[PDB]
Amino acid sequence: PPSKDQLNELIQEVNQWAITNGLSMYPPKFEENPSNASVSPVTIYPTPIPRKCFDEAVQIQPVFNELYARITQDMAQPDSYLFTGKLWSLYLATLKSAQYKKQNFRLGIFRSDYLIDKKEQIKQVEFNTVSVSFAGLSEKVDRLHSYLNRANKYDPKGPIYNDQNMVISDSGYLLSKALAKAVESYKSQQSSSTTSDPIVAFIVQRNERNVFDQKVLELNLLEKFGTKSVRLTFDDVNDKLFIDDKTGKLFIRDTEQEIAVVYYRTGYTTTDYTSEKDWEARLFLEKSFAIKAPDLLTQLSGSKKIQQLLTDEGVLGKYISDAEKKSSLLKTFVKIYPLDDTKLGREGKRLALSEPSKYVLKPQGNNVYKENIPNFLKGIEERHWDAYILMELIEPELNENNIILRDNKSYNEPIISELGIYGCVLFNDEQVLSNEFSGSLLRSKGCLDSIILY
Amino acid sequence: PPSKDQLNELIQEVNQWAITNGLSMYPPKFEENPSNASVSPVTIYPTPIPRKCFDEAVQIQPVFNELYARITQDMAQPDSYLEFTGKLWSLYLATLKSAQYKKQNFRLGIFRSDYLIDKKEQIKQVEFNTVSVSFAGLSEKVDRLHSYLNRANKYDPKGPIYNDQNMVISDSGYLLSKALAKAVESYKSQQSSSTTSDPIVAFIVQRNERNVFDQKVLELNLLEKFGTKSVRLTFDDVNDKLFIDDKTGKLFIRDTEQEIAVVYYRTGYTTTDYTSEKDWEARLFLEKSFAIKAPDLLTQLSGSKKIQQLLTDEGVLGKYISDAEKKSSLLKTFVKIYPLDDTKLGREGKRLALSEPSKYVLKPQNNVYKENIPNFLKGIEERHWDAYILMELIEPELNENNIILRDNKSYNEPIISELGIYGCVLFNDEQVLSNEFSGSLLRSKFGCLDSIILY
Repeated sequence: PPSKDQLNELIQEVNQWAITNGLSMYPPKFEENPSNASVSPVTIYPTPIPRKCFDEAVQIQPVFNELYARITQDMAQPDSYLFTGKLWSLYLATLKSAQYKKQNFRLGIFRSDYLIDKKEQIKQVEFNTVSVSFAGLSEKVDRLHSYLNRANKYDPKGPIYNDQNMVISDSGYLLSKALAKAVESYKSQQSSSTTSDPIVAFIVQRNERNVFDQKVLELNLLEKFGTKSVRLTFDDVNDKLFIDDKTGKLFIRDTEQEIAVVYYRTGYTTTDYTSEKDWEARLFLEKSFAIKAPDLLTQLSGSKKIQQLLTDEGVLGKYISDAEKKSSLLKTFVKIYPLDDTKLGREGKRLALSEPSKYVLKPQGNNVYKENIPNFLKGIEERHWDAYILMELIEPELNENNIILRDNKSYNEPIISELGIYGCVLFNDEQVLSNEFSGSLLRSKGCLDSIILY
Repeated sequence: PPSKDQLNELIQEVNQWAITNGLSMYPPKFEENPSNASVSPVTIYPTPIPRKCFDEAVQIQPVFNELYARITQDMAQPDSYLEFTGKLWSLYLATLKSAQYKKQNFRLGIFRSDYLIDKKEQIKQVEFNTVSVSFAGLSEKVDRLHSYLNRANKYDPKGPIYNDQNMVISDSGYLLSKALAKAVESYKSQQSSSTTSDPIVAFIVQRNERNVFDQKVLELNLLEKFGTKSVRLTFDDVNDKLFIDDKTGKLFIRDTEQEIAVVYYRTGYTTTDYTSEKDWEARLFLEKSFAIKAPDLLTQLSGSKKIQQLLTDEGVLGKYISDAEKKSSLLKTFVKIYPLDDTKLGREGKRLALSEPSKYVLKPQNNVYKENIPNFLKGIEERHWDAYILMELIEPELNENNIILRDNKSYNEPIISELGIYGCVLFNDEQVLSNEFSGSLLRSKFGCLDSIILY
């Protein structure tokens, strides 16, 4: 409930800090004047997240990184079970033999997204294996809120928050560290008796409006890890790059700059491929000796279908033996149960009648929600119950005490928040070489938000 | 000259880096939507400046800071012989009225010396600013922009085109913030309290300020590097939110009880900054408080053009500076003017007018320029020559190898550059407590921010 003028002053303080710190994005049709940018949509205050849930999300990221790395490794062998059609087509095309040894190292830059269910437990709503965004702006919104607290902007008399509870993410720096690590492992594969300064190629979308989020990684790579980079669209890839047919190494025509890492910030949706040449550009990159982040299989490993398959204890067990790690993951999954007499089905029926409010009954015509479940099933013979499945419902913690700033307008409405956990993993055909937690993100609905632990 | 495509790519690199780093400013009428900002006008490449000239400029700043501090102290003594200006002096006289409390004797000068590189190389001061000097913050950013473009292979995909050792990277944003923090601590150090005290810096700003991002760098450095908070107030805010404790004169913000240790002006140096009698009253209210002003009325007045000219005279200068060496160094930077009569400097003037005419301009105290002087003086009479004055002209080194970026339009025109040197000085009635060089600036025009490459 900020005073109307307390709020107005607070809003301009946000605009001034954000612009001064590049917490920005290009508005539509920025191509008409690329020297103008706007403040990114953000909340004014941090959103409360339970400390216990946050620590578990952070702690479990390495286990998810490893899981998807193992799934990717398994998929590289048609002797297992694990838009997607074209991607798969490109994959098969990379199987074609070449005269140079192919690049075995892959870089996975991921992000796990959770909802804080309070039917507190984190529930995974998504695991992203390709082109994850906002690692750069996340750091800035966190620092914006921290500053507003420490500079007495939230309250002229003093901080209204305990700095020890305000999360400040280093995702921008950590993602750049992951890219620098991939470049060094590329260089380390073969030394030179000449200077070698391979770079990171950012493959971007034409007319990218969120470039400033990406620029943070480019600048950290340079200033912190001495690594240079270039921004290329599928057009630029087709026009400016070439492959040494003897080594498969990727270079930029005329300049001779060598590309060690192909970092995708586009290519995760059917419209990212505007023409057939764009598909050929992707294939061309995947075939090169450069380390892809991510390569085709890694991207495919994140298919919603596979995510669904992994919610099955039996399937999960095939990739994770440890009982402890297995239970930590399943705990975060949205549970689904059949209503037959199989082992799981008996559990389903027991839950449907003992804790109905936690679920929704969906047909395999209408769904039946929560407290209406028992009565509904009572009117159907138990033998026909398997005509439906029981699905766990997520009831997120709504924040009613926050203000969303967008285009200089403030909105004081209820918001739901999604917790994002970045993760980075470097792996080859059979082993994981590097596995790390890479920062956090919080988005409400959309806009960037920050975390306050309680 | 970069190829058309090499330039468009470089322009895109500039916009991206600049926005990501806040090297920005509000466009006209930003009031409509303050959530949008544009890239500040800047050059694409750094401008060449003689290392010798740059070092002399840096080295003499402390001498200039001290000269103007002494002038101010001299002006502060009553028995001392030493329209907008009249109004300022008017306010000053008002501060002379007694009070229940002991007046604040410490003042902070945040100055900036501006020089042209005369190639007749010698630095020639064209201006000395004693109030609300700008660009200390964006200055650091344009320097880092150019360094980035060089080190990240944007100027040339094959490698840097400049020796990083010759690229000046100013810390003026940080140094100006340190000067302010320094003023805050000396304010706090005047009298202790057994209980935590955290006075702030008050930025007095212009209404609808478009160059706020340059100023924000100072605000952020103060907090992050010196743990000092601050507030942005227009003269309207000063009148509505501040109040003075009659027993101590101390300045406070109503209701919050936050104490203001330093009043830092980023407005109030030109007549249009005062939109009404109320604004003038706000200035006086601030000047009478116990807070340390940056700068106070008298320091501001020491920067008037008359005084600056009064100083170009070796006689008046010698009053505030003994050391022949310090004096000679200062005089070298001033634009010389000569009398054309039968005195000491007179014969020297005539000699110069006929020996090196191309270096001066003759003016009646129509101007007769350069190579035309001996002729003009020949047809007249020496005894009558006294009806003129010989002034040396500054023929600055033009840079024709740069590109200026403004509102996404690039200009490849020759440019003249002005080298700015920031300086901070803390002083009381008779002594100088702190005197530092505080960073550099390079502004160019056919205006925009530029950076320095030494040679």
